[PDB]
Amino acid sequence: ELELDEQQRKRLEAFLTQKQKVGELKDDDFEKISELGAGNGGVVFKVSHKPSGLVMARKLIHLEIKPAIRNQIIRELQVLHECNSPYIVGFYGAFYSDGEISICMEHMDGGSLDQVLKKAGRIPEQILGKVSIAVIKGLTYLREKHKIMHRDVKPSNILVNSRGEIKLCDFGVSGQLIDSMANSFVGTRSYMSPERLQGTHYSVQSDIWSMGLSLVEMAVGRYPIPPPDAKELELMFGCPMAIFELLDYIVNEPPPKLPSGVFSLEFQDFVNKCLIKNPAERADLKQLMVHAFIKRSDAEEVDFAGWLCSTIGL
Ligand SMILES: Nc1ncnc2c1ncn2[C@@H]1O[C@H](COP(=O)(O)OP(=O)(O)O)[C@@H](O)[C@H]1O
Ligand SMILES: O=C(NOC[C@H](O)CO)c1ccc(F)c(F)c1Nc1ccc(I)cc1F
Ligand SMILES: [Ca+2]
Ligand SMILES: [Mg+2]
Ligand code: NA
Repeated sequence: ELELDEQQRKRLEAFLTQKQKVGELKDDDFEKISELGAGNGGVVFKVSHKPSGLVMARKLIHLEIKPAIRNQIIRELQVLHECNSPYIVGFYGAFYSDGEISICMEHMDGGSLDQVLKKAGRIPEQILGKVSIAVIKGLTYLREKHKIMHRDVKPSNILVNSRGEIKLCDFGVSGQLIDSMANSFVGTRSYMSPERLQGTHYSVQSDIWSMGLSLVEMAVGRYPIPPPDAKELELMFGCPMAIFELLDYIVNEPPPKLPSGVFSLEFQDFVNKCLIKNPAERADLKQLMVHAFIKRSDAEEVDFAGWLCSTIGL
């Protein structure tokens, strides 16, 4: 199920061939073109690598650690030259300079689902059908070919492009970048599974929880917890809480659900199986790959690119 079609292998050859030409990356070959976003640990720019004339996204993680330290992150990050899939954001390289690590990657012109959502109000189920397939394959790719678990699925980490492509970024490839960062730097745990917030055991089932959580959010047009009190719904389809108060909700209350009557039963069952609190019972990748919603969604020929440009003005 990880086979590429012809239009995918070609895009993959194209990318590599462009990459082949990029020598060693250095601060001075880059020129800011715009700011794509900021995070609780770094910034991201749409930049032009002058020599090659390549546009990229430059993530600058302004975290400070001795050249001794930062050289291990850069080491495990080199693994990204091995992550070639249609569902994974392309990587150009990583270097240190100015007390900040730079991770340069393929530029996704449609932005993150994060922003697609803000623009669109809510994403139609058939679209989320393709997003679901893409995440499932992205995580199946990373597990099968690199024994990696994503670790941070959320709408801001699923990126799309005018070619109708859906790819994942920000996955836990370097454990050292994880600790060297996930220390004096937090990044929202609001899409973390109950088991990871409880400290307990955690596999790719945790990533499945976050995907399910994200899909409900994208489907309804709002971060789903706590639940939209019935009258909140009539305004929605016709038909506050501090961080710590919320994470506690997740661990102690029943998982979110899609409002009924509005979405198909296959799609409700799909998210319900992702949102199962006990990891042992919640579906896994192999099961989700053959879920009715995924099989129906695949055979569907949805024009993701059309819908996208039409919605964000692309
Ligand atoms: N490869 C990319 N192409 C386009 N935009 C990107 C890319 N990578 C990151 N971004 C943008 O950067 C914003 C913030 O990046 P980030 O620092 O990872 O914080 P979060 O991921 O917590 O938003 C993201 O929401 C996204 O819009
Ligand atoms: O960048 C990461 N998380 O978010 C960072 C902050 O939000 C900055 O604001 C992150 C965490 C662990 C890890 F191992 C990585 F490799 C990371 N970055 C990262 C991963 C894959 C690709 I393709 C490109 C990337 F850039
Ligand atoms: Ca410089
Ligand atoms: Mg991100
Ligand atoms: Na610089």
